[PDB]
Parts: sequence; structure tokens; C-alpha cells
Amino acid sequence: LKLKKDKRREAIRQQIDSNPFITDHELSDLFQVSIQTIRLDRTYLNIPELRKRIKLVAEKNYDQISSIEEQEFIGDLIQVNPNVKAQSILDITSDSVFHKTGIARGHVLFAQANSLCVALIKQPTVLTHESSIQFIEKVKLNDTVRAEARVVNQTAKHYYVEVKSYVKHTLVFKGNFKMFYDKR
Amino acid sequence: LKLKKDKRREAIRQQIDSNPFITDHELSDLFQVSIQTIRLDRTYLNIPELRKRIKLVAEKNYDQISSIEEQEFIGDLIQVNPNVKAQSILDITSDSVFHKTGIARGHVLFAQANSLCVALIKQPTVLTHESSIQFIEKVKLNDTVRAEARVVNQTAKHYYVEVKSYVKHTLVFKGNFKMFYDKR
Amino acid sequence: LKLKKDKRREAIRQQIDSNPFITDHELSDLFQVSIQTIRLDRTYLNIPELRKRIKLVAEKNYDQISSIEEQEFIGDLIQVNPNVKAQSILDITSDSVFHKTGIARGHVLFAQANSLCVALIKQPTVLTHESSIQFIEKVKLNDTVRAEARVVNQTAKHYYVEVKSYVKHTLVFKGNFKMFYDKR
Amino acid sequence: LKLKKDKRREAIRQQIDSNPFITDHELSDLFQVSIQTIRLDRTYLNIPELRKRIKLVAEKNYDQISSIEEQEFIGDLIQVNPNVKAQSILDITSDSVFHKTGIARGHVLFAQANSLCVALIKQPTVLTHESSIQFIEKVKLNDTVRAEARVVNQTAKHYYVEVKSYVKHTLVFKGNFKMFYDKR
Amino acid sequence: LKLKKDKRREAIRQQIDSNPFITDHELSDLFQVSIQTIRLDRTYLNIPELRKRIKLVAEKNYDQISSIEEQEFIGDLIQVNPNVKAQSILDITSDSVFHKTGIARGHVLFAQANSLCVALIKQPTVLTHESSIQFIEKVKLNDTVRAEARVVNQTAKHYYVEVKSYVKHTLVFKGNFKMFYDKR
Amino acid sequence: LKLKKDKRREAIRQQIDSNPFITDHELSDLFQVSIQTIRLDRTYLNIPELRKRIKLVAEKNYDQISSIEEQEFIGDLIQVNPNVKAQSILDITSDSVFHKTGIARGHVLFAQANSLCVALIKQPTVLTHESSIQFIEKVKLNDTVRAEARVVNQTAKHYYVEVKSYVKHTLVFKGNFKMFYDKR
Ligand SMILES: [Zn+2]
Ligand SMILES: [Zn+2]
Ligand SMILES: [Zn+2]
Ligand SMILES: [Zn+2]
Ligand SMILES: [Zn+2]
Ligand SMILES: [Zn+2]
Ligand SMILES: [Zn+2]
Ligand SMILES: [Zn+2]
Ligand SMILES: [Zn+2]
Ligand SMILES: [Zn+2]
Ligand SMILES: [Zn+2]
Ligand SMILES: [Zn+2]
Ligand SMILES: [Zn+2]
Ligand SMILES: [Zn+2]
Ligand SMILES: [Zn+2]
Ligand SMILES: [Zn+2]
Ligand SMILES: [Zn+2]
Ligand SMILES: [Zn+2]
Ligand SMILES: [Zn+2]
Ligand SMILES: [Zn+2]
Ligand SMILES: [Zn+2]
Ligand SMILES: [Zn+2]
Ligand SMILES: [Zn+2]
Ligand SMILES: [Zn+2]
Ligand SMILES: [Zn+2]
Ligand SMILES: [Zn+2]
Ligand SMILES: [Zn+2]
Ligand SMILES: [Zn+2]
Ligand SMILES: [Zn+2]
Ligand SMILES: [Zn+2]
Repeated sequence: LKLKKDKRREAIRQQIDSNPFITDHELSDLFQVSIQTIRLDRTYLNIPELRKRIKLVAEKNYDQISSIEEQEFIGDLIQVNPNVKAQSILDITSDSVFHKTGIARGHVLFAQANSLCVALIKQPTVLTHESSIQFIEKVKLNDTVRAEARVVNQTAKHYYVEVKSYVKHTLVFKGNFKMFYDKR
Repeated sequence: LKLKKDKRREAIRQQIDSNPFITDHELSDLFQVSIQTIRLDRTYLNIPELRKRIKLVAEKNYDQISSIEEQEFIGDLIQVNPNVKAQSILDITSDSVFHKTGIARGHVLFAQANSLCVALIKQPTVLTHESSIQFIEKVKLNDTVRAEARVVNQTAKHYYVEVKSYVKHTLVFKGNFKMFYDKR
Repeated sequence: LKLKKDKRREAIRQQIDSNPFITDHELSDLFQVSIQTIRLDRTYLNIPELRKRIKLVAEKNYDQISSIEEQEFIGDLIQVNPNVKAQSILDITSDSVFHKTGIARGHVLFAQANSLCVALIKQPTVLTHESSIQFIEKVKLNDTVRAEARVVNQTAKHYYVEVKSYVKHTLVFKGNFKMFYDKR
Repeated sequence: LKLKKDKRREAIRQQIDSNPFITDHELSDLFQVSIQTIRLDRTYLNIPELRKRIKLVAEKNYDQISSIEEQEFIGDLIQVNPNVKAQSILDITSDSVFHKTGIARGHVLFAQANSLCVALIKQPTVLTHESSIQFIEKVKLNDTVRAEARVVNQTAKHYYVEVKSYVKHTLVFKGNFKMFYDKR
Repeated sequence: LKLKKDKRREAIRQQIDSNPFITDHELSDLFQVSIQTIRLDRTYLNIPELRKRIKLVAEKNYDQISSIEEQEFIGDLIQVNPNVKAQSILDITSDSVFHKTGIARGHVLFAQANSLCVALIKQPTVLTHESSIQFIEKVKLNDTVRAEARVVNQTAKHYYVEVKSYVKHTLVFKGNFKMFYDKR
Repeated sequence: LKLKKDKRREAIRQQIDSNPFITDHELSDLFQVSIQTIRLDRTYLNIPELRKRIKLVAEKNYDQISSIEEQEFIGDLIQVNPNVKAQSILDITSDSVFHKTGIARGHVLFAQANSLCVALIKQPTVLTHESSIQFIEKVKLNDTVRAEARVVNQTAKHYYVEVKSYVKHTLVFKGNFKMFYDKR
């Protein structure tokens, strides 16, 4: 048997506090309850929908970055520790897919990744010098790609950044980035 | 001393017949004559401007390709030998540059290259699986990037394609692409 | 009395197999059941909504045509027998109506029809030479117009094509088209 | 020999007073003088370029019409005698041509014509009921099409309007329009 | 206890007849019944949604005004007594808000107000000469602002117009406008 | 008589060093020499055109401001002393004028002014509370409006800012702004 409405809702607040980015689908699977029930529950709880929460959190992050302007950034910058790590979320719309197939275009995922690497480095001048990438799974129209970047090495002239991207906890894309920086 | 008007113009026709894509700047340097003189000369000769000639030639090429639709293609497909080699030209407009610097965004050059590799392979299904790329020189607002792709290996399941890109005969970008294909 | 849920759903699959383009409204009228019930039923059946099915089928058709490029085509090409007959579907949006009245603009329906005639003829060069048309009923904002073209005569230099267009099986527009063609 | 600068310029003012829509090319042919000389002459004379003059005159005309809103009108309404005759000018841009050929799309010329017929009739409700049209010459990218409409018959319920369209005094398109009207 | 369905619906028709612009939220508060119940009720009653009714009424009003063109008007002109008073409604979309905060930009509310003052004056030439304005409350993304303009003085050369703007009967913006007019 | 080419050009560099925003028209009037001569001179001198220089200088200024995002700013921020004074330049395009007349819309000039006041104040939260404005001269299509803002009073809760706007050193618009600020 299932939780009483009240306890389901308490549990839903705890989940979202704990993961500000948890989806309604994830919440429905967790509590084994229709995706519509999740919506009514959030409404009752005064928790805004995922898009909004995502946009609220990201807005604060563009203040921490200096290499690229907010409106140039690809995706939503959900997390950033300058010079250490960062994450973005990007929805795949028809602009981003091949028209015959609905398969996401490679350069879109590369763009999300490259942008994130530029953004996480706290320098005036930050350019990508080299990159090698692997497209591990097809990404489809309407997917949401979470990219996660981290610095793996830092020399005097470069940062080496690894990016891994996911669609529902499935690794879809991996890349290595060699980033140049100077005090200018 | 310089060529008489008549002989300069004869020589200009021969050059363009010989390179349909030669620029007015290249023609001015060749004959050491203002870029405006080149224009008057072409007008007299009934040779259309570079943009037009480029668009006339490319139009015929989209007929030879099957992996990607014409209007999805990045740049102008100036040359194509299906399954062997191909070339595109792409102008760098403000859409393609970082706003602070006028430096072309990495994903734009990668997009030109990735598109070209997809286009040159004559299969129904063609996906990029892996890529490694080097950004050799900064590309600037208003540059024109010529990308040149060639197949270097072909196995039963993949084509390996090398792309090299230029701005006025200067190598600016290099990439290796691992492309998947099947009969579907 | 009405069909049990199970039998209604079986019957709904049979209908859609039989007419890939049947609407939810048509399905609701058939089974005398709310338009929302139809939606839940399709969801259960794993049958995508009308827009999608329409776009899946049409995508395959642009491969058969050569006179006009896919992205220039007006409406969705749902059916094509080159040089014989063809059909398109076109939604009437605010772009297509007079602003004071919501009445569809004449040139929009003519455009759907003219495009279809160009598309169905399998020649490199296909131009419309003459046309006579009758606007039989007002088409309104949000209507969907199904145009149906067929060749009625073929001489050495022309095809004569008749187009008839409908909104819910009501004839709204009729046209005769005199089409030129050559091997060029 | 040619006219002195002064007399050429006097003659140019007289021409434009006499035809507010005469082009610089027409003026150059008339006086056998480069198209650039015509420009310098107009500048000296304080006569604005063709586009402007066209837009100044047309602006006054939308006040006389009631069947269609100004911003819905196709082309520039250069002349109007409500219920009798009217004319528009329309530039053919890339939006209006087939992409492979630069040939103007049929529905564009039909749209100019149909709009003009709706505009010239001074009634609240004016709908096109029937039309037959002939595409007499190919219209190309960058052409300017002058459409000329006149009422040929008027019954109690309809106006019969003939439209003829030109590119440099060459008849390119002809149409007959059966227009419905009522007091509503 | 609450009204029977039938009587609620009768009462809802009377309300909308009486205020063509009453919202579903207002109707839900009145009858203490979910906003969704209001929707089902209107559907049953054949009363179109607020957006439509608003657009139907406003369409008739642009005929009465002469100083500014319909498509230039900011908001929907719901009410107009030329030279006396007028009202508009304007939705606040992301175009109209600061990006960090969702707060409506001042010039948007000023634009609604200034447009309304120009529109209500029945003269060929009508220009704003002076204005003083007070932003009384923050307007937020997705609010709907009702602006209400009235002439308070009229001299030989000017009209003095007061505008007051509201979001759910809360005064949010107030302005005084000094408007110039002549017979030209 | 006029300056030798060499001395004219020396003098032109000195002028632009001295006023980075001086126009070619201003330079032509100064040296009484065609606007085209000015262009050739700048080309020779390696001084970029006005648009570019303006965009280079402004780019550096958005770094100093915190109340409004760069891409939301109306016009180009050519000068800024946070909490003291600032200036913008704004071109008047067809988007900004009444369609019948080419006269700039009031809210456009108010927008330039209001944006500048928000931008110059170095606080997280900065809102306009009150404003009174005078439209002193008609601004026309293609004019360039220079707005100049300065703080005239500062209390604990507000800044009082005066804006004056010009087209070729002619005062066209004046405004007083009451701005709210807090540490949030
Ligand atoms: Zn998750
Ligand atoms: Zn699941
Ligand atoms: Zn397609
Ligand atoms: Zn892209
Ligand atoms: Zn490096
Ligand atoms: Zn070259
Ligand atoms: Zn050179
Ligand atoms: Zn910038
Ligand atoms: Zn891009
Ligand atoms: Zn592979
Ligand atoms: Zn049907
Ligand atoms: Zn029905
Ligand atoms: Zn309207
Ligand atoms: Zn159209
Ligand atoms: Zn023919
Ligand atoms: Zn003529
Ligand atoms: Zn000629
Ligand atoms: Zn094409
Ligand atoms: Zn069209
Ligand atoms: Zn009739
Ligand atoms: Zn109310
Ligand atoms: Zn309430
Ligand atoms: Zn922002
Ligand atoms: Zn605005
Ligand atoms: Zn005044
Ligand atoms: Zn100056
Ligand atoms: Zn001057
Ligand atoms: Zn107008
Ligand atoms: Zn505006
Ligand atoms: Zn205050």
C-alpha cells in the first residue's frame, strides 16, 4: 500500500530541499503515483515547477563568472565553483536536432560542454585550445542534458577540464578540454 | 609598370575560370590594383560577385548528398566527392563570436567541420561517434573559414575523416572525426 | 450503451491503422466519448498524437520529389504518387488570416495548392503557367485544410492538375492548374 | 553630345514631378549618363531616393481603404481610386523566390494581386470568390512588380476586377478576380 | 453551502454580460469554486475565454482612433470615447521584465500609458509634450496591467490627460500627460 | 584655401583622440571637406568608423555596473562614473518611430533615460519611483540621441538624477528621476 497524501507531500518537500533539481517524473517513480498527482502536490506545497527553480538558482551563478557573458551561455548554469567544477542543464528543442530523425546535433552537446569550461575558469581571457570528445548515446528531441565539468589538471598556462553529460543518469557524452588562460 | 586595363581584365577572367572562389582582395594583390578597380573590372566582364558564384556552385552539390538536409548544412558546400572528400565556406558573423572580443566561438568551427563530415558520407544513417580537434588560431568576426574534409580510413562500420580549416590560406582549425554508418 | 474500455481501445487502434490521419475529434464522435477519453486511450495504446504521426509519414515523402525543396513546401506532404496524385495538410494560424475577421487569406490556400502541384511533378523544371480557382467556403483561424491534387491530362509540354481542398470533409477550395515541364 | 549638368538636372526634376516613381535606371537611360551620376544629381536636387518617395505617397493611400488593414497589405499601395482602380509595387526578395532558381513563387504575385483587389473595394466585407490567372513571364529575385487593378464590371453582389502586373513595362502576370461585397 | 451547477452557470453568464472582461480567477473567487470549474462552466455556456473576448471588443475600437496605427498600439484598446477617456489591457511577458528579478520595466508601463493618451485624442497630429509619472507598486512577470486614461483639461493647443494603471484593482502606476494637437 | 592632405589628416587624428565619438559629418564641417574625404582619411589613419569605436569603449563600461544586465541596456553606455554620472548613445531606427511620420516614439527616449539612471547607480536593487519629463524637440528616424545623466541629490533612500538628451548638440529631451536603492 501507498503513503497517505499528507506523508507523501512531506516526503516530496524533503526530496526537493535535498535535490532542487528533481523532476516530477523522478518524484512520481519514487512515490509510485501519477505525474499529475506530483503536480497537485507541488501546488499545495508552494514549490514552483522545475523550470522556475532551475532559473532561480542559475541566475545567482552568473555573478561568479567572468569569461563569458550570461546571455552567451549555453544552457542554465545550475552550479559553479570557479576554477574547480560546474554544471549546466540544456533542453533539446527542434533547433538542436536533425530534422529527419530528432537526433540531437553533435555540435549542440559540444557547445554546452565548451561553454561550461569557458565559464568555470575565473580569468579575463579563457580560450579552448584542444578537445577530444565521444558521443556515447543518441540524444533525442525533448531530452534534457546535464553537463558536469571538473578541472583535472592545472599548469601555469592551461587548465585541463573533463566534461561528462547525462540524460536521466545515463552517460551520453564525454569530453576532455585543454583551456588557455592569462591575466589580461 | 602595370598591365593595360584590357590585359588586366583578360587575366582576371582567366584567374576566376581557374579558381571560381578567388576573392577581390586576392585579385587586387595579384594585379596590385585597388579592390575597387577589381569590382569595376568584374562588372565589365559580367562575372558576378564572390557570394553569388559560391551560392551558384554549392546549389548543385546538395543534390549529391543524402545524410543531412540542405537547410541544416552549416556553411556553403562548395565541393563534394561522396565518400572521399568535400569543402565548405562559412562567414563568421556576430552570431558566431564572443561579444566581448569578436573571437569566433569554438562550437561554430566544430559545427562547420562536423556538418561537412556528415554531408560527405553517402549513407542513409551517418552519426559522429568520436572527434578530437585543435583550435590553431583565433578566428575573428567577418573572417571566412574554408573547411576541407577527407576520408583517411574506411572500415566496415566507420569512416575516419580529417578536417582542416583556413582563413586566407592560414590553417586555423584541425579535427579528426570517427563516423558511423549503416544501410538503414 | 457504450463499448467496454478494452473494446473501445481495440477499435481505436484499428481506426488509426486504417486512417493514420484520423483526429481525436473524429475518434470521439465515432465512439461518442469525450475528446479527453480519446487522449487517455491513445496514451495507453502508445499511439502518438496526430501532429507527430503526420510529421513521421510526410518526412518519407520529400524523398520522392525533386521540383521544390522540402523546407519551401507549404503544409505537410502526407501523400505522393509522382506524376499522378498527392495531398498536403496545412494548419491555419494567425499568420494566415485577416486580422479583423480570422478568415483565412486567399493566397494561403492558393499557395498550398500551387506548392502541391509543383511537388507532385517529377521533373527538374516545373512552373505554373495558368490557374483558375474558386474559394467555396470561408476557412477560419485554427482550421486544418487538406489539399488533394491529381493529374487530369498530360500533354508533351504540360500537366493539367486539379486540386480540391477540405476542412472536415467540407469542400472549401477548388483549383485547376496548367503546369509546364522540361528535361533540364 | 550631351546636356550640360545644369540642364540635365532641370530635366531630371521635371521627369520626377511628372512620374514620382521613375527609377534612377530609367533616368540614366533617358539622359545616357551613369546610374551614379543620376544619384549625385538627385542629391543636389534634394529629391529623395525611389524607396522613400514610394513610401511617402503610399502612406496617404491607406487612409482611403477599409477592407484590409495597412500592415496586412502586400506591397506598397502607390495609387487608389476606391471602387474604380488601384496600383501596388512589390520588391521580390529571397523570401519570395524558389531557392534553387531565384524564380519568384507564383503565390507571391497572386498575393499582391488579390490584396490589391480587396483593398480597392470600399466595403466593410470584401472576399475573393473566384479568380483565373496567367503567369506570363518568369519574375526573378530583386525584380520590382507593379500591379495595376481596375474594376471591369459591377453587379449588385460582385465587382469584377482585372489585374495586370509588370517588371520594367513588361507584362509578367495577368488575373481576373470575382469579388463579393455587402453592407456589414 | 454552494449554488447548484445550473444556478452557478446562470449567475456566471450574468457576470460576464455585465463585465465582458471579468477573469476566471475573479469568477472562481465570486462563486468559491475551482478555477477549472469556471472553465468547464464557460465551455458549457459558449462564452469564449478572456483573451478572445478582449480581442473581439478591442478590434472594433481601432476604427474610432486616428492618431496612431492599430499595430503600433501598446496593449489592447478595450474602451474609447474619443477626446474624453479610454482604457487598455497589457500582459507583462519576459520581454517586459528585468531578467534578474521579473519586475516589469518602467518604460513598458509608461509606453502603455503614453500610447493610450495618443490614441484617445481625435486629431491628425498628436504629440506628447510633457509627462510626470509615479511607479506606485512593482509589476511582475505575467501580471496584466489595465490602464485608464481621462482628459482632465482642454485648452486651445493641449489636452491634459491623467492615466491610472492597475493589477487586480491595485493602483500600480499613475501619470499626468500634456498632449499637443493641431488640424494638420 | 584649405589644409594640405597631410596636415588635414594629422588634425583629424588629434580631433578623434580628443573626442573618441566625433562623427565624420562633424569632421567634414570642421575641415570643410566632403564626408567621403573624411572616410578615405580615417582609412589611411587606421581609425575605425564611429560605430566600432563606440562599441569598443562601451564594452569596458558594462563591467562597472551591477543594477541591470548588459544586454538589457538601452543604447550604448559610452561613459560611466558609478553613483555620479553616465552617458549613452542610441540610434533611432524604424522600430522606434511612428510609422506615419518617422517621429521617434516618446517611450523610446524615456527608455534610454530610465535605463541610464538604473545603470549609473551602484546598488544591487535600484528601482525608478518617480519621473517627470519634457519632450523638447521632435526626434526623427535615423537621428542619434546622446543621453547624459547626473546625480543632483542623494538622500539615505534615494538618488535624484537629471537626464538631458541631444541630437547634434540640440537639447531634445529632459527628465528628472527619483531612484530607490537598498543593500539587498
Ligand atoms: Zn536525477
Ligand atoms: Zn521512469
Ligand atoms: Zn526534413
Ligand atoms: Zn547550433
Ligand atoms: Zn594551448
Ligand atoms: Zn585563396
Ligand atoms: Zn593581402
Ligand atoms: Zn558584451
Ligand atoms: Zn551556435
Ligand atoms: Zn563507433
Ligand atoms: Zn476525416
Ligand atoms: Zn463533430
Ligand atoms: Zn486588427
Ligand atoms: Zn503569405
Ligand atoms: Zn504553358
Ligand atoms: Zn517605368
Ligand atoms: Zn535599360
Ligand atoms: Zn537550395
Ligand atoms: Zn508567401
Ligand atoms: Zn460570389
Ligand atoms: Zn476586475
Ligand atoms: Zn483572489
Ligand atoms: Zn539574467
Ligand atoms: Zn520596450
Ligand atoms: Zn506643448
Ligand atoms: Zn558632437
Ligand atoms: Zn552641418
Ligand atoms: Zn503606416
Ligand atoms: Zn519600445
Ligand atoms: Zn521612493
